[PDB]
Amino acid sequence: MVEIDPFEMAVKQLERAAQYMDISEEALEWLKKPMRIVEVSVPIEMDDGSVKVFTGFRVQHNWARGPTKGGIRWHPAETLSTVKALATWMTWKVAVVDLPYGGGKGGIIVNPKELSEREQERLARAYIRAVYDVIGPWTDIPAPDVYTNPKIMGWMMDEYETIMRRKGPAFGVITGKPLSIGGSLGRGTATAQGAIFTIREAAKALGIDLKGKKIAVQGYGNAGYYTAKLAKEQLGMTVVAVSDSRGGIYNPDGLDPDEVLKWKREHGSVKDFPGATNITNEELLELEVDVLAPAAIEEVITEKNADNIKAKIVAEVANGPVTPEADDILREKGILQIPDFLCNAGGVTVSYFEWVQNINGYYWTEEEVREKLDKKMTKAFWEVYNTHKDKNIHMRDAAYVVAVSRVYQAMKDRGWVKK
Repeated sequence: MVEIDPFEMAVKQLERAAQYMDISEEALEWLKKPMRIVEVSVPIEMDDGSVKVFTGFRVQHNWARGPTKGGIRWHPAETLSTVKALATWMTWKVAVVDLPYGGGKGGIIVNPKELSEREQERLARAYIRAVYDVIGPWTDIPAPDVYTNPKIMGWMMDEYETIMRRKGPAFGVITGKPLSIGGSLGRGTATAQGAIFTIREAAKALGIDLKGKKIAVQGYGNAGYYTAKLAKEQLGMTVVAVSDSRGGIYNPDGLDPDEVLKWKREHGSVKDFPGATNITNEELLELEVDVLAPAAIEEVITEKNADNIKAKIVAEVANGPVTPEADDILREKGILQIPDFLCNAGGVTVSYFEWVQNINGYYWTEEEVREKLDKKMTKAFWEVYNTHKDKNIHMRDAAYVVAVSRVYQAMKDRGWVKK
């Protein structure tokens, strides 16, 4: 009786979102099954002169709004219950920011750290020849995800362009491509710039000036390094705490965000920086910071460290680091938290800006992408925040009300659901 399923906990979050709105019963049973699941066998030729067969999936959840978009995972812990869960999760993310997109995902049961560079080409190309019949520039647009990179997304475009015989906008079949093949600028800081705008706009919602406040970021990856970098160089945050998987430091005067990265490449981690106080990962949470933004791993702020957090804005960069048990603990403290698919919607929004350039054929510049990402994320916050201020419901549950109704209005106008 101990069962934690990924797809079952993806449906229970929808039936929690059915109570706070008026939705017909015949459309509620439509959204609990993806409309097309393709599971194929992917054969490659190894370097030993032998043939293996990997099991590769593809799940398209709902194309009511438009074409579907989702990443490609390469992990040995993949199942069909995991890919169908993130596919239903993807439709609510690409709805709340007002995109013409539906949900999708794909995965191969493989372990990429035991394949050579020649074998990764034969695996990525043979994935396209199996599921070419269910993708395309107007049908399904893959994207990079865990254990993929823009190098591999260049190969899947080349194998698609050979099959298509170049009769169509073949650069739009996959996003997150390299720079000199038809990719977009402003992809490398897409999750960081897109999250920095919502923290800037949430300053106005409480009426707070950010010229000289404090911020802390857990983790120091590429989505972690650029978040604390933009805080000083744009806003004025006295960055007083950073950390990684190894350790954490502190400064009561501030931290230059690029000065730390030069130490971390020479050393192994952020441990023992000169003029710092080596503390643990746990004490970074309970510090006196104005705005906290975790990005390290899921489930970091739990039911015992729930009431220790003293802040004003908790920005969720990583995917849901706040448990539903801790969801209602912070609200009675008076803490404004942003939802998990609203603060890191900068990944899909710039990846939509790559898909717009590839279809038109006219590439933008870096001055143009930062402007239209600013108008999207500011609008997508004030639509969510005005919903929470009216029905007096929590910000996490209010985000589904806008995401479901934007899809259900598209299902009703296409005639799929009469009632």
